[PDB]
Amino acid sequence: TTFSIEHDFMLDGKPFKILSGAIHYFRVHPDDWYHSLYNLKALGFNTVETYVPWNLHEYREGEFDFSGILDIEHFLDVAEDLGLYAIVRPSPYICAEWEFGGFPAWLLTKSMRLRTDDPNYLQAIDRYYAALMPHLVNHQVTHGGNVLMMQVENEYGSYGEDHDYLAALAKLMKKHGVDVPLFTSDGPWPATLNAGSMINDGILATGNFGSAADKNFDRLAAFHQAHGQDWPLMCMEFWDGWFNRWGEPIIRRDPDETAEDLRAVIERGSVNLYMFHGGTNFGFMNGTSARKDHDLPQVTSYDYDAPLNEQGNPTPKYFAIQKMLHEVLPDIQQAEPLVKPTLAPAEHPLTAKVSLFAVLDQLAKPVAAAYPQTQEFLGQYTGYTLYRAQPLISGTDKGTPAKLRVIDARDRIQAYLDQHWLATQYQEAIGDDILLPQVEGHHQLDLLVENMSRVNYGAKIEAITQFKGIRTGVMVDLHFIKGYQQYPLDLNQAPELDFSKDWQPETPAFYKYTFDLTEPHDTYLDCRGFGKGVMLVNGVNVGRFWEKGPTLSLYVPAGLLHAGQNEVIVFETEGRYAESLKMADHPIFEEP
Amino acid sequence: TTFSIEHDFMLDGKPFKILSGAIHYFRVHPDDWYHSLYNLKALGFNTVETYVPWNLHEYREGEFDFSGILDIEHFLDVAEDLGLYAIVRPSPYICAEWEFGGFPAWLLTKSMRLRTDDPNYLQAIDRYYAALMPHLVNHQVTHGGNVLMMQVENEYGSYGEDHDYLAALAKLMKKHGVDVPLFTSDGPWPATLNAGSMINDGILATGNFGSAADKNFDRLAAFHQAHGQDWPLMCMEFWDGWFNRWGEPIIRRDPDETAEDLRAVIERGSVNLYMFHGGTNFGFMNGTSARKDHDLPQVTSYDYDAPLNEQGNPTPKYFAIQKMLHEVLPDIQQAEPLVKPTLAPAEHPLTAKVSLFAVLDQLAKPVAAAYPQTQEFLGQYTGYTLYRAQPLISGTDKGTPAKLRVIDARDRIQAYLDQHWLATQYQEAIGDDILLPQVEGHHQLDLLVENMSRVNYGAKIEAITQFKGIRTGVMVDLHFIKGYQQYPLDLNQAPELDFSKDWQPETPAFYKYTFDLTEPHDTYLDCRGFGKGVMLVNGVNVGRFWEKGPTLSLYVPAGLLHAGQNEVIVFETEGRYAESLKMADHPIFEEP
Repeated sequence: TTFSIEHDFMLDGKPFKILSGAIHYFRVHPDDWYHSLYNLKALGFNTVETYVPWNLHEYREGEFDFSGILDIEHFLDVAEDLGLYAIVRPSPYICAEWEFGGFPAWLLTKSMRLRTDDPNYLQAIDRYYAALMPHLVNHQVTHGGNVLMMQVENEYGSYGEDHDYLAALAKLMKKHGVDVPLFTSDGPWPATLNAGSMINDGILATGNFGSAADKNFDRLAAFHQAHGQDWPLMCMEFWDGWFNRWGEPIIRRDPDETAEDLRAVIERGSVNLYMFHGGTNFGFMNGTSARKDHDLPQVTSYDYDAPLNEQGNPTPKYFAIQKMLHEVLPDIQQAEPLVKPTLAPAEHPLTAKVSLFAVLDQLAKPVAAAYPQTQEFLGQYTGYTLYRAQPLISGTDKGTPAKLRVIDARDRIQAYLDQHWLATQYQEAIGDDILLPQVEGHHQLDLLVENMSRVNYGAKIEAITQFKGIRTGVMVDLHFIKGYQQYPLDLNQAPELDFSKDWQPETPAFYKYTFDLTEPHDTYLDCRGFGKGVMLVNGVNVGRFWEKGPTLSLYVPAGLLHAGQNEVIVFETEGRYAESLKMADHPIFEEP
Repeated sequence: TTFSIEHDFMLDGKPFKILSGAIHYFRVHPDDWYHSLYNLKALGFNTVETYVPWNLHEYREGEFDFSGILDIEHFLDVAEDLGLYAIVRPSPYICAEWEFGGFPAWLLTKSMRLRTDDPNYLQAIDRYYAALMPHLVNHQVTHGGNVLMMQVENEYGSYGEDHDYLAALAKLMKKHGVDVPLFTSDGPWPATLNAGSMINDGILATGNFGSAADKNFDRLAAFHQAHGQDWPLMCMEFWDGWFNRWGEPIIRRDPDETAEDLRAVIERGSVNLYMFHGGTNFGFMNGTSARKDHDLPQVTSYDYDAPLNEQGNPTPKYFAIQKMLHEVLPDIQQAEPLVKPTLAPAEHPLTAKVSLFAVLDQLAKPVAAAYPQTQEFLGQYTGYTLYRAQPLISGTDKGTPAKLRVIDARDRIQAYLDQHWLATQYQEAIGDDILLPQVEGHHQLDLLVENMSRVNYGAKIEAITQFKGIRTGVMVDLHFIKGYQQYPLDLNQAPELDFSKDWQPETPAFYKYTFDLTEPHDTYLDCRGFGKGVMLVNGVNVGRFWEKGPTLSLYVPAGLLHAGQNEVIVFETEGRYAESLKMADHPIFEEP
């Protein structure tokens, strides 16, 4: 296969229209890759597109992983065998409604200005690319594979205008053997395109939008023409749905209107559906939005109201788009989409339960320090961090109870004295006075701090709030306390816990539901009756839950289950839990 | 003279009651030191007390100054010659309602945790003490001088409980030859005393309070006794007035009640009046209070409703205290206090005026950078910093005006495009959208940023907001801009400015009032008719003004004036100025 960019995309010397769909391999169990890709082919599309998440492939510095759900080579193979081409977007920053926009948390511990011409930043990318690009180079069409082109950065005109950065990053990609055509994507209007594109370097600029295709392509064309380029018009992200956030209602886009809006793109050029199949933000990898200085975390589900639902099954939107495509491009071969079944509903009794405080040393090796550090400096890049102190409590000026204040912490703190709950503070409320029990002497202060994920877009990508944990300290009366034990909790140790140890009410705890399955199928965990936390299925954290809503369940793919004895462990922080774990055949929702 | 601490203070073998008054040499023109000290002796007091401000003595790292108003040796000499003893408090942190509580701003550029057992912190103190302590050592009573005692830290129980820090600091003081008795001062209640005192090291703990002397001395005594110490009770700060902040009304404490409250201290032990004579926060050296995350800057005047007013003249409170002391201790010799005159009122016409933008290169050598730094990294530790960029302005998504946002800046920003005012944002408002003119191409963006002073007490001493200037960047539309010229303005160059250059309305500008005086006297500059800024008298910045109030004038001592041709230069940022500078014989006030 040959691929180059002229007036049209030229594939094997012939004008080509790219019909792409976004599937993030890292958001879908590898057992279901074939399924989703097949359904992309069945729609009538010729290409699949995916980001590459730096913060999963190099979760810890120097510890690379390209196995299982991170095996991008196998992903691209399955696509090729189904006769799909591919677009890869291996930017250090991917946005993607994803923890820190894809940046590894350990970058925060370095002296480094992200998304700029910073030598330490570019070097770290160089070292990342040394591990990644061997898994991509030979998948290029130039090496007999199916990868047509690769993106430089991601919507950089929506963050900066450092052109030396873009040029340096492109050079890095080429140095690691990327010889396929390169491109940028941006909002299709002058300010973003001027700042974000590499048009003066002869590199194709594309546009991201979800409507008004004529308006947007007109501006994109105008930009091309102003730089004397004769290029194809491609919507590199056609937002055919939207993401959801905790406490905000679900956003639903009419299937047929979506098709109509997509029609106008296809008439005038190429397109990539964002998303085609969205899948799931497993573990702690959800992203976070920011309005001014206020953060708004995104939910576990990345359904995205996409053509395929979270599970991977076809929606009315899929069929409306399939119908529309056959009207506009009748020669494209189509097929019926595959549909996966769901487990029959069931309820499983509580097997055992144990409090966090009882099993602390199975979860983490404590780091002693005079004063506290954020989790990144403890070598923890996601999840929960417990800070323990033994503060002296003593009489106050006015005789009233001594005030506890947490100074400079994110995102959510729970405070305990002698393992009894005092207060819960979220974001801006952190720093408000917490009245201590009127007691005497030294007492055990516990602060469980949750990282609810780092902002993935906009001004706050490098905000001081991107550091998670306690940054400054904790005050009793008028003084900062000294002497902490810092527990970076690894909840992936949850299956090794000794549940025969004690449980206490109104306390973070683990709850085990052990149960037998005759045959594994896709299913939904009902999270109603639990307060807040995460759930692990056979040792794998499938994501967060919160009574706040609107999502009140967790998708669990069949691949995480097996015939025989299965195990779900719930980590729950509010003290609200269910006597039986219910599994349902549909996703549960509530109005927030 | 001999001095030691037993049940009483022992001076020359005999029980001694310390009657001290706080006079900050650095807040009073050296010509008026004799005056203020004389009035302290005339009150019937035997001792004077002063802080030592690290951030004036070592304003820039390695540049020590002990001359003029910073000549502590001459200060202590004048006191001795008047037959006063002295207490010096040479802590790195002095609080004192003073810029950064006395810490040099360049400490922020170092890797260092303030007021803790940090080796880099202690080292920097060691180096400071190498320069300072030679100016103190020989003034000790042990070397024939008049200094009785010296404080370790300042109200450390109102910040931390790191005892290794206190012990290390005491050791530093002794290493530099401090052999006089040491003490700590704190709020007189267990929590502060437990955290802050050095009682277990045999070092006297004292208490700070402004009322309820029996309640407070009872707690202080109880603390002493609990550690098996038999010690004198001393109020190391008797708050006999209070400080003021911009936008808050003046606080006035009844003269006679003050005397009564002070009586109860003197009956039971020793005392130091805070303040006896408060004087003036010259230049930019005012302090700042914090409530949670919200900063509240203190005013230029440090009148403090003290026995001596800002000028140094005796108030009803002085006389009430003098009377009270003669009742309780009739043998103490007293005298009539000295009273200084004031200039007769006058008005001086505007001589010349010039805009800041016209004289930028006389004020500062610009530092070029791709991205902005806070003033500390530019070598500027107080005052105003102008950031200049040349951002490309171009069409937006919706066609509406492009939004300007300042990301992470403190304390107050003024934005201009092509030297025309756009917006002014204070503290929390910084980051709100500023609508740019609907224009095209590159344009000059100017951001004048004011440091209104770093927090001097409490949780925020090491807050990220203690960095002044632009920390993160400036956004146009969705992108951070690249390319700044950074001007660290030195307003002390104001007399060298070429005023024949152009002036423009609604623009930061300098306004010169040149005028003749037959004989110099103390006076007040009337700041009504000016918006906000500072005033320099014969090249010396006498402090800030603001129409906000309640203080609407600036005290000017006679020592800053001379017979012949004098010069006042106003730097004013809002665009509101007076055609004539009025000088009044009393301080002007307005209701905020």
